[PDB]
Amino acid sequence: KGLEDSSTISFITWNIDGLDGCNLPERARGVCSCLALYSPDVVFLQEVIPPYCAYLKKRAASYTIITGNEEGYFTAILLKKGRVKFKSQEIIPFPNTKMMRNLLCVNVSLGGNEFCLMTSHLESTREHSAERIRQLKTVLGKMQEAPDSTTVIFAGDTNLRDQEVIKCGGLPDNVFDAWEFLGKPKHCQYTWDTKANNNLRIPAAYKHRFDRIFFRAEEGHLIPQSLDLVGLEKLDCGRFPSDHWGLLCTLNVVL
Amino acid sequence: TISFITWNIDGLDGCNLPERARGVCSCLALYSPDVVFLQEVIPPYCAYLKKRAASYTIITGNEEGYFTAILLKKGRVKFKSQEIIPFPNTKMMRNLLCVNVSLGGNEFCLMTSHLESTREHSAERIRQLKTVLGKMQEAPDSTTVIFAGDTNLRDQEVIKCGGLPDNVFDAWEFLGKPKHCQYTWDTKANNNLRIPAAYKHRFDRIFFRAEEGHLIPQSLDLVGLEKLDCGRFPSDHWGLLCTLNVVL
DNA sequence: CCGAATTCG
DNA sequence: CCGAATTCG
Ligand SMILES: [Ca+2]
Ligand SMILES: [Ca+2]
Repeated sequence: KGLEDSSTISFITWNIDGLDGCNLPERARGVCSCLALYSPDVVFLQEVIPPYCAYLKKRAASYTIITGNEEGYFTAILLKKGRVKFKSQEIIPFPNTKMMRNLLCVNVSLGGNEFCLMTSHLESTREHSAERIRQLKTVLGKMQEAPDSTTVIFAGDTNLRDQEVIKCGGLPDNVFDAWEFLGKPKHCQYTWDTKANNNLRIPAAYKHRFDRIFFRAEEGHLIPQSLDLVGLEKLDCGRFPSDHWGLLCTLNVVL
Repeated sequence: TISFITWNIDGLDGCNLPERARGVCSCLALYSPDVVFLQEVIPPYCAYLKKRAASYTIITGNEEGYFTAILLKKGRVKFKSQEIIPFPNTKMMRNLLCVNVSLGGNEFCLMTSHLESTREHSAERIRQLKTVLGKMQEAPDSTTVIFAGDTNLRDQEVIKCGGLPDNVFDAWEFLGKPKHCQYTWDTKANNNLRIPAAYKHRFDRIFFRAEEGHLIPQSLDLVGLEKLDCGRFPSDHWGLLCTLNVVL
């Protein structure tokens, strides 16, 4: 990452299924091999557990880890050392979660710009649609509260169905979904796919765009450049790093 | 002056079913209504009614599984025809059962249904309600239309549906929303489902369309409120007894 | 047939 | 962690 790429932020967002203990160390090494290949500035992770933090400190030592909780399972934001200056951590609760979910925010400077970087793992399953929608509103409300000079990026596992974003009232006028921005490309549309991914061993074909990237920037100051899936290679154990595909995204920050 | 009972009699609950069926009819005997709208009837229950209620003409919504029925008191009600309207996307064999009848010079179209069940099937239930309301509008203006049945509705779903049309009224609302007969399915007062919690809903509803003011609800009461010898009620639902006057 | 929880496909 | 069918409190 040299002079030319200095105006770009690159990141990966990925629910890495830390609650599946089977093959977890090898699957962590798989995630870390992906981070080594693309060397993203930032990594947004969901379903991290404490042993997984240890694996990351070993196989992704060039990242500072900021976590959404101390025990159970939680999100984390990883920051590339020497590229990202960490300014503060903020955690916003979801008072009605039944699954210890919350909103993790990290304030940083990168490439000579101020960012508020957000992630969450919104309430899971169709049956908890109401709370998931309430949490999305909390997220979208927080994105709007940041100073107008700050660049806000949310990236996480939203567990959203399309009908739910409408029921939520659609995205506010100044908040954009990166996948939509890039013209809804088919190659990275689905991030959870039980036909293509066998980690859950579900004997049926269902697929969802659970993982999403939202951003709020002053008119034209933040331009998504690319969006691609990662984590599609089977590991030596014959499974994938996670039941989710990860998303690799690059964005330019423009005057 | 006409009377009727509408009641989901829970024919799919096999426990104490003979005693509960006899319990339902003991209740019908007490009030001897002109018309009875039933939901969740099963074939042997239907077979029972043809004997026990042999004094009623019995019209059914199906022959198999579970289904609705409309009983018409011979002498009082003249049966002219039955019509069944399908719900193409039902997953529960639900449909719309109508009968054309007269009492004196007064023509009626009487309708019942058991709308798609459970919170998860709200969207189909709403679609079925639109079909029902649509049908109510088709009758001649001189024909009095009454729907009475188990709608499984939540109030929000009626709103979602667009609300009742200007010329269709809910009898319970018309009577000023009396508290004593508001909830027709109540797990606190009713123990048949053995649900260890308190939920209550107004699932059973009466809708009518008449030329302005021709049909005036007079009373509405719950029935089936007494435990049977087995310590359970005739059904998990209360029945609704309604009396209305035809005013020309 | 409530909401929540559970197996198995 | 899908979703339909089933069981539980
Ligand atoms: Ca998971
Ligand atoms: Ca029933």
